[PDB]
Amino acid sequence: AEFKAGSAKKGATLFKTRCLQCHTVEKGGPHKVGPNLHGIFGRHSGQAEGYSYTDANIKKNVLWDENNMSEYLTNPKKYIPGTKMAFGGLKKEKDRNDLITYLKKATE
Ligand code: HEC
Repeated sequence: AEFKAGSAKKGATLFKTRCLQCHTVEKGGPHKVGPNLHGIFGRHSGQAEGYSYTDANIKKNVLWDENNMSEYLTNPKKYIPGTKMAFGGLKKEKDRNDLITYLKKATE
């Protein structure tokens, strides 16, 4: 199914274990391997200030919402062929819902 609100509490733990190694969520957080995700929802892909993306990520030009984020996070490389995000995906729909619920709030 499409996105449905889950548990931000569980999503934060998922973020810590699966994402935090490469990403920050806070405005002005440290620079990492992946782009700062502050403000990601409602922004097009490839637009974080001062980050060097693949051409693939820029050219996809997806306007990130909670539904296409769930599709992307299922399998990043299938959604954006050639992306340099070294992440196979979140297989479980419940995990995607929980993570995205946390991410939507934490990146405000
Ligand atoms: C490093 C080992 C990473 C892990 C673990 C995760 N991400 Fe990532 N992400 C990473 C890179 C290097 C990039 C840039 C990709 C490119 O081709 O240029 C990304 C990109 C994203 C994006 C897109 C951001 C945009 O502005 O378009 C998102 C939304 C994203 N990453 C989210 C994300 C989440 C939620 C993770 C855990 C589940 C995660 N990433 C892991 C590097 C790495």
